[PDB]
Amino acid sequence: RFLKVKNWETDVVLTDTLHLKSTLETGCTEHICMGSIMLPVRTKDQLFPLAKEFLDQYYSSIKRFGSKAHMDRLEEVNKEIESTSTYQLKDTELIYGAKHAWRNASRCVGRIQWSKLQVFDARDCTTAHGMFNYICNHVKYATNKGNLRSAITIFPQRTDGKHDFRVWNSQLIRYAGYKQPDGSTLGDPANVQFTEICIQQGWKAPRGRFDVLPLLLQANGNDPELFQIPPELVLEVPIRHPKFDWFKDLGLKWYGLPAVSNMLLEIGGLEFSACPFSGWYMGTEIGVRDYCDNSRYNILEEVAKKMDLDMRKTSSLWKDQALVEINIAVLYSFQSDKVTIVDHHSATESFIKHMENEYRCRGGCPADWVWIVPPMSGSITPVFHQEMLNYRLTPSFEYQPDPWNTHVWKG
Amino acid sequence: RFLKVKNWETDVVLTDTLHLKSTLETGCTEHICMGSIMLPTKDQLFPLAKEFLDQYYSSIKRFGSKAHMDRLEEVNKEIESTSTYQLKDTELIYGAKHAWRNASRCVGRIQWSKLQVFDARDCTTAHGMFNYICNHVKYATNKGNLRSAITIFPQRTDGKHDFRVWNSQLIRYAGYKQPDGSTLGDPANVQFTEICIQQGWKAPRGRFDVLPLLLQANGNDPELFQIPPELVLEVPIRHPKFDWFKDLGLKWYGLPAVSNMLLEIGGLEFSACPFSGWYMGTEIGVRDYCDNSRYNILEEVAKKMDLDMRKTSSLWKDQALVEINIAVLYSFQSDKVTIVDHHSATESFIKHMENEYRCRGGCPADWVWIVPPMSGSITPVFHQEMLNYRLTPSFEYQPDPWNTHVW
Ligand code: HEM
Ligand code: HEM
Ligand SMILES: Cc1cc(N)nc(CCc2cccc([C@H](N)Cc3cc(C)cc(N)n3)c2)c1
Ligand SMILES: Cc1cc(N)nc(CCc2cccc([C@H](N)Cc3cc(C)cc(N)n3)c2)c1
Ligand SMILES: C[C@H](O)[C@H](O)[C@H]1CNc2nc(N)[nH]c(=O)c2N1
Ligand SMILES: C[C@H](O)[C@H](O)[C@H]1CNc2nc(N)[nH]c(=O)c2N1
Ligand SMILES: [Zn+2]
Repeated sequence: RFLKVKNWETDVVLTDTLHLKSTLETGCTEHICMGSIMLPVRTKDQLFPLAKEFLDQYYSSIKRFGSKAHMDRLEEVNKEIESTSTYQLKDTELIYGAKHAWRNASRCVGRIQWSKLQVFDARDCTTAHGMFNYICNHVKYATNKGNLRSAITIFPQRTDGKHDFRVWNSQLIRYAGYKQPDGSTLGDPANVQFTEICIQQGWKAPRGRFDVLPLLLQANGNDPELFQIPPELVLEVPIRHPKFDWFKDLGLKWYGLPAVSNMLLEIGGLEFSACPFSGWYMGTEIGVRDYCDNSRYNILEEVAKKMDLDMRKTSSLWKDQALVEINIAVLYSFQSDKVTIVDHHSATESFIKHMENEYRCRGGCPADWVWIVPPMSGSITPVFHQEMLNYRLTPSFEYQPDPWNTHVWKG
Repeated sequence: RFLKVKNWETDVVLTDTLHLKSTLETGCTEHICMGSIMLPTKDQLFPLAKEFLDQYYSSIKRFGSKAHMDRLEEVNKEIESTSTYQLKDTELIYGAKHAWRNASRCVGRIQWSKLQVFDARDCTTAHGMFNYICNHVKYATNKGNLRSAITIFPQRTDGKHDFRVWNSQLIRYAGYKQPDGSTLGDPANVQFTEICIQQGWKAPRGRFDVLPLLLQANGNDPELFQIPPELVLEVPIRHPKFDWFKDLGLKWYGLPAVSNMLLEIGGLEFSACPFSGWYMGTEIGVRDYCDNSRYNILEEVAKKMDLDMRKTSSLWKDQALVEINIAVLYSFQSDKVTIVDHHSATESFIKHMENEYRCRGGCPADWVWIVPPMSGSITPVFHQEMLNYRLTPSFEYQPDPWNTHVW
């Protein structure tokens, strides 16, 4: 079967066949659409088909489908599963797998970049100290003094679910949040709970507005351990505005390296529960969400006060006006310090070209519109006008519950 | 089967049960989500009638009463005999209000119960349609103090005698392709404009020419009427700070009025049912003015503001956008024509959502449409999970009549 998507700005129509390869379910039914819901040990039995499907894909991609090398590899994985109940990926399969999980990530607007990903194989890691070293090298490599490079570090896969490698941090770099006795929050309100866990595990909190959190790392199912990232490895950008000289005095800064550390990478039925990956920021992630969400740094009022906007009615659009100025400031600062960043116009334009390419060469591009459309100026970006089909391909990145809810403590 | 929706800003979780009464299909499956696709007999009719009358009699706290059973009986009688049936006035009003209540793409539904319904089921000609529509326009406009209204023409019979308003909205500007290669007026209305000229309209050939109505009665060929100019309330657009803004020569109309949709009540189909409320500012300032395929004015405004248009990263587009939207709101407010900003509208809808969860067990909502086309995440709807499903009575999209009509 074929499915069509139309761009309502250009009348360009694309034909999707790739959705035929989708197996995993979406949360939607014929009677209900869950497209805006945020979250909508395997047996040998279920493992071999998953391994086979993956290796078929891998072998097709290298133009060796059906070859003796293909067949030997299938047989070899089959026997490995048969007798050890799991199997190990070759380096080449691991790289391909991690690239494809990104390629298949339907909420990611940055996917034009998917084939340039530096993959760090950390499958020989055995301890939390070992994980700390690997993550430091990843940060330094990815950061590259401002010329950011995409990378992923992949720790040992799940075995019995009792020996998981996990990075407890949600992102490798994030600022502490501290709930005050008066109910106010100092620092980032999104990280309060994790900040409390770190303190409890023994971290000495400086208690300021922009304290980089320590890493909390679990190797092989053991209790997690605390490590501080060397400050010299944490690139930060002080935020200032090209025309507004009072902007610097708000005291804002942000880190350059966006790096997700809480997701699960699935490749051929294998589960990599610690797989931190990084790219570079789109400006709106910081300037719209991190700075302006009511439940985050929430700076809109203070910014619009200083711009002396009329704040007595929402209809003066004071929030919208202050929002644009903040986002100009974030982009200006990163640019001035030579730290890679992309604006939402450029990123969405690139994504449309990427999506069109994928439709030609691949037969589709699963995309989640809710997430792809930027959180400001939606309809003056080309993605707003683009119909998209969302479905689930493997390899994939998956959400997993926070480990403090599930961890069995050794004490 | 009992589903939760969470607000990620506030942590409020609501439980939706109303979705189980959902009837029609979404386009989505367990394998593929189509949330962002714009368009995803006697035997059939009695179940639809029963379903509706059951909910009607339930709403007036008379479920299972003799009068309930008596009506079900009467409608049953009427369908078997005549192959259709007629709604009571009370049923028609209820159904109309509920079609709006069930419109999952509508941010303004806190208002749903204040809808003036004009019963035009006695209309027989296109001249009559015209009279009805002017009266609707004048009632709804109310000298700038807008009131929600719908006018409901006769229901589908055998489908060869449909009433249709050919216009997509009651009030729209003409579009003309030019020798120049460009487009004069609203590019969204070129085709319909051509049909008007084709049908006889003498186009003024200006940038903001109010289109005439093309009305079809009883499946006849459609006829042309100009809405009395004095009933079409328009607003000149000025900015409170940029004195040059008015020099762009921009105006928009005060009355948003959808005329191309099909109202379905108790299985009956009302193919001409124009309805109106009042604008949310972004519809005009973001979409009408700034869509590339619309009036597309961003460049001209940014130039007058002397912004650095050299690089996208200066956010010149975003800056000019906010300004255009400030000007729309200000102009409507200055001339006292009802308008709502996206902050106030979305705040109202969140309150409406909580009322509907508390009082009905849910509220079908389409997040892709509800979230405003600018400043998404600074409105509360951005952080609200929504379930989208189809309830009847409903408004449904229908194909442009010129594709269906045999002359
Ligand atoms: C290279 C520059 C990149 C840019 C500009 C970019 C852009 C984005 C943005 C804006 C989001 C939404 C983030 C949010 O709203 O919180 C996102 C989500 C995501 N991207 Fe990227 N991306 C990049 C690289 C990567 C890389 C390297 C990977 C992994 C290999 C990746 C996989 C994802 C995934 C899995 C999500 C969904 C995250 C979630 O559900 O929390 N992206 N991307
Ligand atoms: C009272 C003020 C009202 C406001 C502020 C309002 C708000 C809106 C907005 C902003 C949209 C999106 C339209 C677009 O993006 O093009 C919309 C869609 C819609 N509203 Fe309303 N609404 C109002 C009244 C009404 C009334 C009176 C009805 C019916 C009686 C109605 C039914 C609809 C329907 C069916 C849609 C979807 C239209 C489509 O698919 O093209 N609304 N509403
Ligand atoms: C590689 C990369 C590049 C780039 N430009 N940006 C990023 C930032 C990604 C990110 C950061 C913080 C929080 C979230 C998301 N908010 C985290 C989240 C939370 C929940 C509940 C569900 C879910 N699926 N996700 C996602 C990463
Ligand atoms: C009552 C009311 C109040 C209000 N504030 N706004 C409105 C705007 C109505 C409207 C106007 C232009 C275009 C469309 C819609 N974009 C027209 C349309 C096109 C297609 C292809 C599908 C589809 N479902 N709809 C809908 C109405
Ligand atoms: C409820 C809703 O799905 C939620 O607020 C989503 C909307 N779109 C998003 N889009 C992106 N890129 N990131 C997000 O975190 C969200 N949050
Ligand atoms: C393709 C996508 O569904 C389309 O651009 C939608 C997005 N959201 C919208 N939202 C509203 N309110 N109105 C629209 O016309 C659209 N268009
Ligand atoms: Zn869906």
